[PDB]
Amino acid sequence: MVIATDDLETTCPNCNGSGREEPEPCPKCLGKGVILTAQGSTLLHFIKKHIHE
Amino acid sequence: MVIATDDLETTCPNCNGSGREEPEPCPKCLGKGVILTAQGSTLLHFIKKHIHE
Amino acid sequence: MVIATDDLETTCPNCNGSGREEPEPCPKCLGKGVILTAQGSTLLHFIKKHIHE
Amino acid sequence: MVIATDDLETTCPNCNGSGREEPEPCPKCLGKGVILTAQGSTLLHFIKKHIHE
Amino acid sequence: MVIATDDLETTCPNCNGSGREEPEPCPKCLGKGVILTAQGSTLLHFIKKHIH
Amino acid sequence: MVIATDDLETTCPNCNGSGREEPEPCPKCLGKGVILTAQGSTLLHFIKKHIH
Amino acid sequence: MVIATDDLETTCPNCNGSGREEPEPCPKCLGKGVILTAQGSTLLHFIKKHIHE
Amino acid sequence: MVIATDDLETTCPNCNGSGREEPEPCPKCLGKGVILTAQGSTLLHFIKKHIHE
Amino acid sequence: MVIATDDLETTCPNCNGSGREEPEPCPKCLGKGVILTAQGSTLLHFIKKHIHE
Amino acid sequence: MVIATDDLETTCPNCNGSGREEPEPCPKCLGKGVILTAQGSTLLHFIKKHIHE
Amino acid sequence: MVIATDDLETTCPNCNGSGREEPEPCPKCLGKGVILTAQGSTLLHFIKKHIHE
Amino acid sequence: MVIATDDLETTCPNCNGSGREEPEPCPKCLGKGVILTAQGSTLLHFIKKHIHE
Ligand SMILES: [Mg+2]
Ligand SMILES: [Mg+2]
Ligand SMILES: [Mg+2]
Ligand SMILES: [Mg+2]
Ligand SMILES: [Zn+2]
Ligand SMILES: [Zn+2]
Ligand SMILES: [Zn+2]
Ligand SMILES: [Zn+2]
Ligand SMILES: [Zn+2]
Ligand SMILES: [Zn+2]
Ligand SMILES: [Zn+2]
Ligand SMILES: [Zn+2]
Ligand SMILES: [Zn+2]
Ligand SMILES: [Zn+2]
Ligand SMILES: [Zn+2]
Ligand SMILES: [Zn+2]
Repeated sequence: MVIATDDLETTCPNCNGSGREEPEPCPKCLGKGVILTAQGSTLLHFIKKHIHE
Repeated sequence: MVIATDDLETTCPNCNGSGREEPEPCPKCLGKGVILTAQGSTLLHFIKKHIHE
Repeated sequence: MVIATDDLETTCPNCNGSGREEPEPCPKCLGKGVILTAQGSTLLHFIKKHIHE
Repeated sequence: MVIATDDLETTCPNCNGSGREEPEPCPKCLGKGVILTAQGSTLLHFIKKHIHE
Repeated sequence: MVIATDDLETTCPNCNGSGREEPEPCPKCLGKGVILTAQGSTLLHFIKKHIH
Repeated sequence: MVIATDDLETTCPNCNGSGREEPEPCPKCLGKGVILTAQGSTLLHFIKKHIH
Repeated sequence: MVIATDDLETTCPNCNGSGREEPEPCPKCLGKGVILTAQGSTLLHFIKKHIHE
Repeated sequence: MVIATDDLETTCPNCNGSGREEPEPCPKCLGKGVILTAQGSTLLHFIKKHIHE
Repeated sequence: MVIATDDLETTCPNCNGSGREEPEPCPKCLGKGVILTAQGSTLLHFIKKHIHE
Repeated sequence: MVIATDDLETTCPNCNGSGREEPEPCPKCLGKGVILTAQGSTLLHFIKKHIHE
Repeated sequence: MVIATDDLETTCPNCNGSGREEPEPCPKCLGKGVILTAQGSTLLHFIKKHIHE
Repeated sequence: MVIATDDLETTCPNCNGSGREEPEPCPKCLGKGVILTAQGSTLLHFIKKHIHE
């Protein structure tokens, strides 16, 4: 596909994808275990802005 | 355009697009008359995950 | 219980519950690992229609 | 099924399902063409109460 | 004011404002005790339509 | 009614109300077939801002 | 009706309906005043899961 | 226009519209720089009450 | 408790907590009967900013 | 980048990006200062439809 | 930190943290596997109350 | 106050607060110009989990 999951987000380098920084959620990915790429950021920012929610 | 509607969703095979399994909504598409493609699924999963809402 | 979880949803036969079709989310269940039954669809459609979000 | 759509909602008596009272939407069903039954009201009230959203 | 509360909603005729039909919520107002006026309905429909 | 639906929104001139630009939704009204008036925009902006 | 309010929830034993624990809200029902039954939990879990919102 | 923006909200007295109270947001307007009029408060209450969300 | 309810909100000075200014909602607390403290404003602004809704 | 921001939206021709038609929000972009392209419209319509918001 | 996850929630005493009471979700934690502390209940109630959503 | 804005979020080191990486939004702060501290991440994760909407 033109836009795959790996084109949108990548494994968070702080927690290595666990989403944790025990005993708290990893602050770099907020527990998701992934961070956004530029393309993922661009799409997410557009959506949030026009739907707000 | 790079991503058209037909790249995101296609006619549901169970209701042939009516979104209905009278007198109830079609269980496969939840009343939408369409089902997602792999590309549509990938994009929707990404958005819901990061916006949560 | 008049309506149990298995009256509302059932394991997705394609990913067998993992919600995955590596490296993407499973297109059938949108990564949830389950598909709706007719009863689950009737209730969810009603709720969404009258609440919306 | 245990709970069918007709157990949850019925045709709005003020517009007969058109959802309209020209040139405005029908005030009794808010344009949906349907009103709730006692069962529908009971379930929806419970869901909105515990999710609000 | 131009549009006051009573211009938007009015006491539910079924429960008289209790929002109840013991031991269940009133089916006509969904437990709110009030129903929409034509003006209230017009405004609410517009908002939901464009905000969802 | 102080504010009617026609005071809030009007027919989208691009799709002439269809909401479509087959095989895609009309980019101007997002498939609604209507666009906002000044009054509708004033109210919607207010609500969105304070509720989100 | 097949599913009545009392089938979904019952009065809270920590606050007995009040929902308060002056000066704070009751933690057991989060100021709701009631606690879900198994059937209420099952339905609410299902709805939240599929609507997220 | 029967209802203009100034009929719904007015510049906040405390922050004079900046929406700030360094280094924090202004507590009277919640950082918005405006406060509601009676009419705005009336409409917003009605909307939140019927849409909640 | 490091942060109690009275640390986040206080009774409204205009309606004395009733949340009413018959026949309308109190324009200062939007019918809540309370107003935010600085701490409450800072927390609410942060949450709404990163979730939005 | 397969889809850039300029591929999704463009400066509003009425307010030239200010989002204002003083003293009111611009009616063409609802104060956002931008309007959707066909591609942005296609994507937003899809998202709202399958999430609703 | 001032307010740690442990200060906000604790392991559900009923399901011992799995969030399950097979084949259903645990009715005490609603499938979350944790319950709220007094501090957690206070913050959550404040946020729900003022975001209404 | 016990928890100040800077206890919750800090300037994004990628865009230094602009929230931009022209001609796109900054991928590290998603255009907000700030990133979360450990405490902010802990609070947000909590609210989202127990409200997620
Ligand atoms: Mg919902
Ligand atoms: Mg809303
Ligand atoms: Mg929220
Ligand atoms: Mg959304
Ligand atoms: Zn991480
Ligand atoms: Zn179908
Ligand atoms: Zn699957
Ligand atoms: Zn009707
Ligand atoms: Zn009633
Ligand atoms: Zn159009
Ligand atoms: Zn209680
Ligand atoms: Zn202010
Ligand atoms: Zn007040
Ligand atoms: Zn404009
Ligand atoms: Zn449990
Ligand atoms: Zn940045």
